[PDB]
Amino acid sequence: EAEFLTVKSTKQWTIGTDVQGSERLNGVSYQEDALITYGDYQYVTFYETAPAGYLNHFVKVGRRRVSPSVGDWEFLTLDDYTQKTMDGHNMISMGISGDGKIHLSFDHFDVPINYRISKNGIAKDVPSKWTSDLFDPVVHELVGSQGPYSPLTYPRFEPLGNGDLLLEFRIGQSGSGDSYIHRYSASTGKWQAYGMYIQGDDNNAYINGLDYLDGKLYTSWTVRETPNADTNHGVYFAYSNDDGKTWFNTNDTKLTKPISTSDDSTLIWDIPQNSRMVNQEGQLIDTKGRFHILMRDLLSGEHQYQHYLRKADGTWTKNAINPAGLNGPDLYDPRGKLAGDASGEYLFGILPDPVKQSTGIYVATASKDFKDWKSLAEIPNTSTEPLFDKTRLHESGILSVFVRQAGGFPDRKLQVWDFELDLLEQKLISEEDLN
Ligand SMILES: C[C@@H]1O[C@@H](O[C@H]2[C@H](O)[C@@H](O)[C@H](O)O[C@@H]2C(=O)O)[C@H](O)[C@H](O)[C@H]1O
Ligand SMILES: *[C@@H]1O[C@H](CO)[C@@H](O)[C@H](O)[C@H]1NC(C)=O
Repeated sequence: EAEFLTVKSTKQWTIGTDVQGSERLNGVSYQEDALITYGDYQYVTFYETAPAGYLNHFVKVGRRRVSPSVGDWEFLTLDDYTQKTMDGHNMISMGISGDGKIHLSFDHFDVPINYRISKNGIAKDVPSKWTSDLFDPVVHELVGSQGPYSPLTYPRFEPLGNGDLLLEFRIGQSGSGDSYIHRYSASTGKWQAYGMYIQGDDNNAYINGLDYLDGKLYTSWTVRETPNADTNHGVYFAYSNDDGKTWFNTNDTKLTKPISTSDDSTLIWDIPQNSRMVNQEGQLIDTKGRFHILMRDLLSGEHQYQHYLRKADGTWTKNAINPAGLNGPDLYDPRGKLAGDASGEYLFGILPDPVKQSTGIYVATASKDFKDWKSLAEIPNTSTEPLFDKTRLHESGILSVFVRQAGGFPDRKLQVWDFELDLLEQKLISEEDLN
């Protein structure tokens, strides 16, 4: 008896034409999140150019039934708010709370918060007409909470276990910024300020994501000294037992309410500046409470993706991810993600190849200490930082990935790729070959 995680089927949809420009303006590493399943429906958000004709860029939201059968994508366009900042840093983050309300935050680079929410719980009480008037107008504050809401970059949403939704983001800028958390009550529709949880000391933290399991909130970050990406140093870790009010390091030592970038009690690996480690890559809490970080560095003597593992007993390991035919990325190459199956035995590396203009779905196993990376699938013709649907992977065993293609405008499309997983038990029965 042995078990193998397998891809039963592979399908794709082209959900739009990518926006014109030199910069990547869809499918970017720090989007949290872009593709979300809530009950029977999958939701996606991305920027599209206005159909008439080229100046205006709008937030677009798709939904499709994914249960109990997969239906067609349909779209609404939020054509009341044109995007002021179409540079590298302004991508959409989307979240869905336990009252079925859909939250959007977008169009940020050191500007005041941009936020909007559905009038109603449209993911719980599902409307049949999918139109832009489902969403309230854009606001620059969080009702019931307090700023500072400026200068804001990188809205990240994290659904908690009780229907509530965290919103996290940087205030200040590159090489001088603080990180704040706000909590939405699904129960009241009010935000409360959890305040500054990381204080920059003439630098800023860049978090890899927010992960939640059994009452515990996990995060990991590097520290950036200046606006130049070469000036990232350190891989840090902390977790909260009260959804981001109170924080503890890997040794379970409680921390000062604002964590300082200067305090190395949170440091879990020494990575100096100019190690070619990029900010805002990937992390994961697997369903067995093991914590993962995806970064990269050239420290081994080669540029390679690095897997940091925090084994449940507080002990850390670092192991390069070098499966056959994966080109190791440099500082400015597309950033990847880690996903986990419901069982918690199978770890997926969703790793864009820096040369091949494709994204690899690699799998490793807890049994073999996550050192057994196998190529399981490949998304071809991508120039993207892959983003996936953690809810749909957990509750349907389907790995659903938002990608931006490689190539020029207008050939370059936005797509969703669905890899139907099949965990196979193998019985090998010895049988008679005798006369
Ligand atoms: C590596 C780079 O980091 C973030 O963008 C930075 C960027 O380094 C630079 O223009 C300046 O530092 O502004 C940005 C900032 O204030 O954060 C983003 O993660 C980019 O996608 C990434 O390329
Ligand atoms: C605290 O954590 C670091 C790893 O982050 C480790 O090197 C050190 O041994 C730990 N110290 C204590 C007192 O547990």
